[PDB]
Amino acid sequence: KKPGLCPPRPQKPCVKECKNDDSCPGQQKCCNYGCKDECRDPIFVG
Repeated sequence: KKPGLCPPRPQKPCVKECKNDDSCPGQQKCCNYGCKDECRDPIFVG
């Protein structure tokens, strides 16, 4: 996977943007929020 944590998001809209982190560009992760999979910039614990 890619490092970092997924950021907090609202649960909707129920879109699916991605299969896995590699679906997403650059450092972005494929983050699940229930009914939603969204590409997000991660939060690094630094």
